[PDB]
Amino acid sequence: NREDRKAKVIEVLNKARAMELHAIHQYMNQHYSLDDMDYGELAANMKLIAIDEMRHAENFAERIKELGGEPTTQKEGKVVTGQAVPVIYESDADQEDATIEAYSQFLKVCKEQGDIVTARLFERIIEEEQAHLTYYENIGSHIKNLGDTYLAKIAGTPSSTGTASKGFV
Amino acid sequence: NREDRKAKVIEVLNKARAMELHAIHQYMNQHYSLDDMDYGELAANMKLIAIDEMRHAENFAERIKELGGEPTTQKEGKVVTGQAVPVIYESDADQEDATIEAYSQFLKVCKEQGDIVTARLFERIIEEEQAHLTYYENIGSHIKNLGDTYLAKIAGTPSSTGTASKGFV
Ligand code: FEC
Ligand code: FEC
Ligand SMILES: [Fe+3]
Ligand SMILES: [Fe+3]
Ligand SMILES: [Fe+3]
Ligand SMILES: [Fe+3]
Repeated sequence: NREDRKAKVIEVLNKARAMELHAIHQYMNQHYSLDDMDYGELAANMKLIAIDEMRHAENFAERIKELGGEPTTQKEGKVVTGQAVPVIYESDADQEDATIEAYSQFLKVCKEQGDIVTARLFERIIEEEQAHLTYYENIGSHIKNLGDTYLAKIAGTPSSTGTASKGFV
Repeated sequence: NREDRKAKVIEVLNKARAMELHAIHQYMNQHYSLDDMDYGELAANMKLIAIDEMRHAENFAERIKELGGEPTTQKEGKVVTGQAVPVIYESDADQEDATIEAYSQFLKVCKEQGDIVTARLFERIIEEEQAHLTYYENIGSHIKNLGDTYLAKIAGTPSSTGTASKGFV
């Protein structure tokens, strides 16, 4: 039934959205650590990736509203704090790869429920996740192979992500 | 699948409701004829049964709303007019028996859809439909076995169904 179809898509959309809220908090917590450690270029790209996750959360929420549902406000799982730099990139690569696997299953549900608009949304966001995955794998590999030589290059670099973002005040 | 289940129950509820809307118009059409004939007692009971059907239509509508549906406004089947007195009871008896058969089917769907509240609503209404059936069966029999001897007894009796209907004005 139509209603049936909508409910099942809203469910995978809220599951995905919950994963995005987790990622925002997880990535920003690592950003606070990298910034504190004064590894500016690393801190900056971590925050830019977090902002892509914010955009995903928002796109998911907007489609949930188009389908008449209520966007979840709760993140999936727990944020790991106090990770060492190698652990940050290893676990973030792991998480990105798991997110792509999950969204790929959610997409198939969309296809089964005859929801082309939502499946296209998953497809576009999955391609962004792949860009995130490649990034994290590359940094992990530099840290693996080069160690402190690589740290020494990032030490003291600019941490700016650009102009402060649009706000009300 | 909550939405499949609500949708399948709402479908038999709207089906039963359209059988009630037809019944209301069918029995009141016969009431106007009986009243015109001045067979008071028969006219009064025919309107009282119509009012019972109004209450069934309403109960079906309210449950449909609880389940998030839209109560139908269309009646099932055609109203037959100018029915003679023997045909009124014979046809009302047949229609009540057909309704009990239909609703026992609808009850079945409710139970299959795990809708206990709606199943109980049908069981309760089915027992009222049996009261109507018995009534029509008895009148048809008297008319068939005693003919005009029984009608002379009904002639000129009061047709009042009680105090005037609560209204806005
Ligand atoms: C959408 C959305 C969500 C999800 C909320 C939801 O419930 O769906 C959302 C969630 C969050 C959450 C948590 C945090 C808090 C992170 C933390 O401290 O753990 C959180 C934090 C930040 N957001 Fe965020 N967001 N977000 C935008 C949209 C969304 N954001 C847009 C747009 C911009 C654009 C800013 C700009 O262009 O200047 C933006 C920028 C930031 C900055 C950057 C500040 C700066 O450099 O000035 C920080 C920090
Ligand atoms: C419920 C409901 C429906 C279905 C509406 C829907 O679309 O769901 C509904 C539908 C109809 C329809 C047609 C008719 C018109 C019949 C015709 O003329 O063919 C129709 C006709 C009558 N209704 Fe009716 N109904 N109905 C109530 C509930 C419902 N009624 C309740 C309650 C009372 C309570 C009256 C009282 O207590 O004084 C009540 C009374 C009457 C009287 C009584 C007049 C009198 O003696 O003053 C007549 C005639
Ligand atoms: Fe994402
Ligand atoms: Fe990502
Ligand atoms: Fe009825
Ligand atoms: Fe009936």
